[PDB]
Amino acid sequence: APAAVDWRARGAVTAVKDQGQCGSCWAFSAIGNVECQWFLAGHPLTNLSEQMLVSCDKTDSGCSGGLMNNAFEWIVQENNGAVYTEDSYPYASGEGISPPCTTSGHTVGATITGHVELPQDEAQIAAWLAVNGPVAVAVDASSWMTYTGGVMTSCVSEQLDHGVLLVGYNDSAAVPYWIIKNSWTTQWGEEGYIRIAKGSNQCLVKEEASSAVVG
Ligand SMILES: *[C@H](CS(=O)(=O)Cc1ccccc1)[C@H](CCc1ccccc1)NC(=O)[C@H](Cc1ccccc1)NC(=O)OCc1ccccc1
Repeated sequence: APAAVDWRARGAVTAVKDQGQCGSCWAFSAIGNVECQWFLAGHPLTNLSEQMLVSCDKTDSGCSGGLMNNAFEWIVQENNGAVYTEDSYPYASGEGISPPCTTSGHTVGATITGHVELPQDEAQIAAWLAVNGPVAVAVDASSWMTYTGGVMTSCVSEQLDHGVLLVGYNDSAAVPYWIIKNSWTTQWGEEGYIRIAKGSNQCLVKEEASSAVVG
C-alpha cells in the first residue's frame, strides 16, 4: 500500500465538530464516515446530520451510546438510505439531552446502500482506507482526556468505549501512525485530531472498523 495517505489533503474531510455533553460519539463517527464516502463517490463535500441519528435512530441510545454498525443499518433499513444535511437538522444535543425526532423539515444530503465491516488487522484496514477512504473505528479513549499533541506511542487498550474516524496514516515516519478525527472541538489535541502509533493495536483501533457504502 502507499507509504502515507491523508484524506484531508484531497479535500475529503469536513471540519472538526463538537458532541458536547452528549455521549453521541458513535453518531459523529458514523456521519463523519458517510461525509467522506459521499465526497469520494463524486459529490461535493457536504456536512451531514449527527442529530438525525441521535434523535431518530431508535436501534441506538442517543446520548447514552450506540454502535456505528447499527447506525449504518438504521439509515438503510429505516430511513430509506437517507442522511440529512447538518444545516437542515442542526446539532442540539450539546446539553446532554436529545430532542424528539422530527420526520420532516429536513433535506437529504447523502444516501448509502449498506456497509462493510473490515478485518481486525491494521495492515488490512490501512490497505482499504488507502483506496476507499476514511473508516469508522472504535477505540479505548481512556488515555485521551490528557492528550495534548504529538504521536501517542502508548495507549491504554482495555475496553472500547469511543467511536472516531480514521482519515489517514503515515508509515514513513519515525514511528508509523494513524491520523484520527475526534469530535471534542478543535481545542482538544492537534486541532481536534489525534495521532496514535500504528502496528501494535494502540487503543484497540483494529477491533471494530467499518464503513458505509454509497453505491
Ligand atoms: C461516546 C463516547 S464519549 O462520550 O466521547 C467518551 C466517553 C467514554 C465512556 C464513558 C463516557 C464518555 C459514547 C459514550 C457512551 C456512554 C455515555 C454515557 C455513559 C457511558 C457511556 N460511546 C459509545 O457510544 C460506544 C462507542 C462504541 C462503538 C462501537 C463499539 C464499541 C464502542 N458504544 C456504546 O456504548 O454502545 C452501547 C450500546 C447502546 C445501544 C445499542 C447497543 C450498544
